[PDB]
This record gives sequence, C-alpha cells and structure tokens, in this order.
Amino acid sequence: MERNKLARQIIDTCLEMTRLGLNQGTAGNVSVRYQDGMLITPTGIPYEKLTESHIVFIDGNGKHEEGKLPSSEWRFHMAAYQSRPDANAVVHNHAVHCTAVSILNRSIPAIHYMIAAAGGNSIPCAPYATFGTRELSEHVALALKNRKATLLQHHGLIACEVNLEKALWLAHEVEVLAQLYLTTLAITDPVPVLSDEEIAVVLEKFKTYG
Amino acid sequence: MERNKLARQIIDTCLEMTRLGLNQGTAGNVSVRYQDGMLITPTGIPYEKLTESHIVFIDGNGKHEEGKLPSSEWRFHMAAYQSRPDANAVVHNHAVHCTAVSILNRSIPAIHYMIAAAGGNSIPCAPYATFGTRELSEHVALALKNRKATLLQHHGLIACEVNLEKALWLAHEVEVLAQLYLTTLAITDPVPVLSDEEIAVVLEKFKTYG
Amino acid sequence: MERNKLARQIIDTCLEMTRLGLNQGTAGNVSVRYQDGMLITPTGIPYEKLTESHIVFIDGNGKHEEGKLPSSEWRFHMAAYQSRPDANAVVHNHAVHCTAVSILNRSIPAIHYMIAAAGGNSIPCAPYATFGTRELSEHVALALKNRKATLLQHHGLIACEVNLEKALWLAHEVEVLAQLYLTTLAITDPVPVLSDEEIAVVLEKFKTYG
Amino acid sequence: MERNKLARQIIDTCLEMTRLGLNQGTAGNVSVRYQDGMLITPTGIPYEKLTESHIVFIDGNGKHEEGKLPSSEWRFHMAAYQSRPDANAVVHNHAVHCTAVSILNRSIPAIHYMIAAAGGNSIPCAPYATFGTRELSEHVALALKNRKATLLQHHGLIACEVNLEKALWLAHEVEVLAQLYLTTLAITDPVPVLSDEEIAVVLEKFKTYG
Ligand SMILES: [Co+2]
Ligand SMILES: [Co+2]
Ligand SMILES: [Co+2]
Ligand SMILES: [Co+2]
Repeated sequence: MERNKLARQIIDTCLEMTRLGLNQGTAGNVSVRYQDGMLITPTGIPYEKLTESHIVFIDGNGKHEEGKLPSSEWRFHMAAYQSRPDANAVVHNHAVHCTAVSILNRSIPAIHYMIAAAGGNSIPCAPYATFGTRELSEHVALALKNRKATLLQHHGLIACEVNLEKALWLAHEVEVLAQLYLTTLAITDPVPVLSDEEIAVVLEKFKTYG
Repeated sequence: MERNKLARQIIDTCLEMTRLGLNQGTAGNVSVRYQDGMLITPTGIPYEKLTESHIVFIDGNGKHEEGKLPSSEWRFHMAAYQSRPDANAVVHNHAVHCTAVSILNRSIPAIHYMIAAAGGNSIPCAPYATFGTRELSEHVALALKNRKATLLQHHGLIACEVNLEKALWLAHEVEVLAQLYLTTLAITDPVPVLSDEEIAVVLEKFKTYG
Repeated sequence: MERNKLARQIIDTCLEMTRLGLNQGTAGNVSVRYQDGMLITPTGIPYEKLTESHIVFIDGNGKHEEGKLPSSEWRFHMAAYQSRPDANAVVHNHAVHCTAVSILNRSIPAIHYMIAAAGGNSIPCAPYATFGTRELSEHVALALKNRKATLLQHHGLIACEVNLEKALWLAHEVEVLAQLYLTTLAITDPVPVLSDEEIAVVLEKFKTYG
Repeated sequence: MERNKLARQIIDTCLEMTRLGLNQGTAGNVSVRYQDGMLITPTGIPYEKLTESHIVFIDGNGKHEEGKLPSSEWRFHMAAYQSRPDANAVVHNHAVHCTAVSILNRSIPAIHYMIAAAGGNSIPCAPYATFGTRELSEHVALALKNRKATLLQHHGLIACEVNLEKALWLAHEVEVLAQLYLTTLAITDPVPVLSDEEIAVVLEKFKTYG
C-alpha cells in the first residue's frame, strides 16, 4: 500500500483495459482510494507514456497536487467514493456497447445470471449532464447507491469494486452484458429475461460462495 | 497421461480459449476424464495465475482434493462424462454469440454444413436452471445424449470431445455458427437452411473421411 | 520458384490468414499452381503444426503424392486453375461475414468502389452442392469465369490471383465488403449502390493505374 | 522536423492505424505538411515493407519526386491542406463502420458528446465522386471548411489535425462514433441525440480545457 506500488497498478489497469478493448478513443480514467482522497490518472497523457510520477493525488477537499492536472472526469470518481464507502477503486470508460445502450437510455435487464455481479437485477443508466459537472456527479452517486456499475446516458460506464482487479473485471463483464443486450434487441423487443425470484436465488448463491 | 502433463494441457486450453475470444468475463472452466473422475480448473483463480498445482481432482463420488476448491460449475462436467462415455474432455464458456442465441432460447438450425461436426442437424439449447444445481445437470445430460455441444439458456455453452484440442475446436466452431445465425436473423426470419437429407450426406461423408 | 520456397509461402499465408481473422473454425486451404498441377495444404493438420514437408503435390490428373492427404476441398482448387489460366494461387476460407451473405444466397452489389478489384460490379454467390463434389466444382468454375472471387452458398469464399499475396489481399477485401453489406442491410433494404457506369469508370481507372 | 524523422512518424502511423483496425483492405494513406507541399506514403507498397526512403515529397504545384509514385489518393490530401491552413497532418482510411454510414450517405448526428472533437454537432458525409478526381477534391474541401473529419460517400474517411498523433486519434474516435450510430440505428430510427445547446456547452468547455 505504498503510493508507487498503487501508481503502477493504476497504470497496469489502463494498459490491460486497453488490451480488453474497453479503452477506445483513449477516454478512460482509473483511481484508487488513498489516504483522505484518491490517486487518479492525469489528463492529457496517452496511457503508454505514463510513469508512476504522472499519477495525481487529490485530497478530500477536491484540491490536487501542485503542478499536476488530474483527469478531466475526476469529480465523479470522488462522488463514487463518497457514495459507496466500501469502494476502493473506480474504473471509468467509454466502451462501445455500454455506450450504445446508454444512448438508447435503457437499463440492462436480467438477460443473463451474471447481472447479479453488479448487485441486483439490472445495470441502470443515469441521466445525462455535462461532463465534469456537479449535476453529473449527483446522478452518478444516486445510481451507485444500490449497484456497483452504472451506464451514463450519451457517455459511457462507471464501475467500482474493492480493488482494481475486480473493478476492471466488473467493467469488462458489463460490456459483455451490454453487447448481449444490443445483439438480441436487434432481433426481438423486448428481450426475454429471468424473473426477480430467479435473480434472488443467484444473489443469495453468490453471497454464499464468493 | 501423467497428471502434471494433463494439468498443463488444461491450462494451455484456458489460455488459448482466451486468445480466441471465448473467455470473456473470464467465466470458463475446462476438465478432462482422469482415473475414476476428472481433473478440472479451480474456482477463484484468474487463468494467468494458474500453475499445475492448482488443478483439482474430483473422484466419481463428487468428492474433491482436500484444500482445493474446484470450479463452481463442476457438477455438469461430471454430468457430461456420465452421459457421454466417449467424452474425454469438456470445455464450458460464456462466449457472447452462443449466449445471445441462448437468451432467445432457440436452437441453431442447419445454416451451414459444419453444423454436422456436433453430430446432427442442430445445436440445441437446454432450458435454464440455476448454475451448480442438479436440475441444470439433468437438462445438460439430456441435451448431450445425441449432440456433442449444447447452448444453455441465459447462460452459455458446453462442448465435449475425445481430447482437449478437439473440444476447444468444437466450442470455437459453435461460436462461429452462433455469430452467423444472429447476423442473418437480424436481416431475415427465418434463416434459410439446408435440408435434413443434405445434412444426412455430410454426416455420412464426415464418417467416411474424418 | 523452388518447391520448398513455395511451401513456406503457402504456410505464411495460412498464418497470416489466421492473423487477419479469416481462418475461423480453422477451415481454410491454400494452393499455388506448380508444374502440371498444384501444391496445396494437407488435410488433418492445424496450421501451427505445419512444416514444408506437409505440403502436398497433386498433378493434373488428380493424383496426389503418396503417403500424403491433401485438403478435403482440393477439387475446387483444381477447378479454379482450369477455369482461370491466369490464376496462380487460390485461397479458400469460411470467413464469417462472407459466409452470412452466402447463407442469404445474395451476391454483393456495388456498395463500394473497391468491388472492382474482383473484376466487375459484384461478388457472386455460387449455388450450394456438397463439399468435395464435382457438382460443387462446376458451380465454382462457372462463377469464376468473369470474377476472381465468389461466395459459395451455405459455405464460404474462394478468391484467386496471380500470387499468394494478392489472393490473400482480395479475400480480405471481400470479407470487408461482406461486413459492410450485412451492416447496412440490417438498417435498410435494398442498400444504395453505385451505378454500372460509375463502376465502368473505376474499372477503366484500375486498368490504367494498377 | 527533419524529413527522415517525419518519414518515420508517417510509417509509425500506418502501423499503428493497422493495429487499431482502421487499416482494413490496406487502403489508407497518411501525409504531413512539409515545406511548400507534403510528404505522403507511396502507392503500391504494403505498409510493412515501408522504409523512410519510400516516402514521397509532392510540392505545392502537384509535382512529385522523380522515380517515386505517391498514393493514388494524394489529390485530396492537397485539398485538405489548402482548405484548412491549420492542418499539419492528414489520415485517410476505409475503416468499416465509417464506410457503412457513408454508404447510407448520412451524417453522424450528436449521439455522444465526443462528437465535439471534430468541431461541431456532426460528422458530415461528402457526396461521391471517382477517387483521384478534382471533383472529389472539391467535395472534400467544402466538407472540411467547418469540420476536421468527414465521411466520403461509398468510400471512407478523411481526418485532419495539427500533428499525426491527434489526426490518428480523431480518425479512431470517428470510427467509434460510427459504430455507435450503426448499432443503435438497427434498433431505433431516429437515434436520440443531444441538443444543439448541449453541444454548444461541450464545445465551449473543450475550448476552455484542451
Ligand atoms: Co467519460
Ligand atoms: Co457457466
Ligand atoms: Co470450405
Ligand atoms: Co480512399
């Protein structure tokens, strides 16, 4: 839990996120909870030019390290941390499938049992607001109250977890769910879904096993 | 046929499965028939952290090696082995295209002659049941009676063969067939198919040649 | 133009074909014109296990090297060579997009000016016949009379050129055209096309430049 | 700003463009503003065979280096430079998604806030004209007057920026926007969009921040 070791992980996540195809238009940003604020990726630096020294610390008051510019989307990383105390890492991206569903402003219903990984029977879509604004931050905080991931209308996705590895994994899983929903929707509307009781059993089962 | 050599192959299949794009949401599991039970991948370990020592042995009674947790989906790997005696390896995954067709709960009809590789004129879809349950196991055993691969409703795919290489190959082929069917279905419903007689000739021909 | 040097190229094409995503379900086969027949890939050997010694020679009478099994689809490689004297290499595959269009049994019309690379204002689709048969061979020979590539109904694609590099390039280009057509067709039917006169000018222009 | 250093960058862009999946059918061409004309990729040489010596200089009169053949599409690279004085690099390709939208001859409306990166509330589609002609050049110059990227009907995409890195980045971003639009269009027509005022705020915000 040394800063430089947290800085590397953040960087490895950016690289890996790219490897998985979630980092298109190189618009993602990643952060972790640290001290009284967070460590986040900087604005204006393509992932492959990133070194541990580029990682920016932002305290709990919204004040950042001198001489360093944090991601232009840092504000909702702070909203996520304040909304979900258990969240230790946040991954945001503009993955294509998640984004297309968010353009239709639809939530992703229970078309697959893995939807329980985000905490319930759906992946919500928070209403649109200009990036970097406090109003966008509010919509995000409200959607994450009972879910670990949310689509953001005409924008992309935010997923949070207890560490970077799980957060990355969740984000990747929502992208798959997103592609599954668009694919079936083009054939039939609405898409068949699993019932609320059936999702209740899977949730209980995930609580049991891990 | 030494355990450690079987353990490596299992691992190479996981890696290769990932390379082919079948391992999204890192949800797959692979096993081989061994002694009176099987060797299978463990639960809770991302494929790249896998070493031969992580591979778990489960006997014919459903009892596993002490201190090791087998895949959460092991039960249907055992059902596959007991349903198809000739099966020596099983590959399961949540490949996107196969899954979307399974969400529509449709079987894949004869839109291409390679559909004969699974044993007939279709790839069935077994009804949904909670993962890890005996009821899911039953539906699987019944679908594999006359086919080597089956879709699992709102879940994914199970393919079995005489060795890991062929099982992996079959799984990959069903994914292609799955993508071909979704693509055409979005344009026309129903999708033109080859007749039962025509599939009868290809099957005979595959019996002849190999 | 030594056999072993032709054998390597064939192998590099298989690898590269795979790299481009045309070799799914590992069903492709590649050949070149050699002496009085051709050199072709063997049946039953996954591309990465291929060595120059696995390449099989088939004379003009349809008789192959002793102890070696040529691709199960060799017959139409011979039909292509006898139909188009100028053809020196043939590439066949079951690329997904080309195959989906072939399942709809539609020819690809002039939706893009690069369609002129195959010789006219379309990529035809030859009617279906069991693989490896003389009747399939006839349909292929007839479609290649005025085009360098053709879709094969419920099967895949055959593209021929003056060398392996161009043949591979053409095959790749038809796959792109195929994906472009399916994508637009799902939105609008029929898809807008360029006129015959406009394709006449591009053809003349390609004759001029190269 | 030495020619050989500009030549390498051009080459790295071709490689990277390919890596991103924009270079299908190997039809792209890239140039930079240099002296009184430009440096551009040559015609007839697959990207991996490219060396700095293959890069061709074309002066402001349309006259090129002796013994070297520039891209067959150089003319609109010159039109782009003369239309947008601030443009220092041009990237052209036949990316699949951009091309499909261009086949429908539709402009890409404001379905995502990143559309502001091209300069306004849309990505236009310039009418079709035979490649390499002065009439095609006119349509391009006119579309780039108020935008940095444009689709070209039944053809592909042209994106310009202040350096190769940003031009490549823009091209990649339009491809993502293109895929987002086709995906949603197959489900609903028309696709919901952000208002002109909302795009006005994002533009102002990008002016502010960078
Ligand atoms: Co964002
Ligand atoms: Co499963
Ligand atoms: Co074939
Ligand atoms: Co062009």
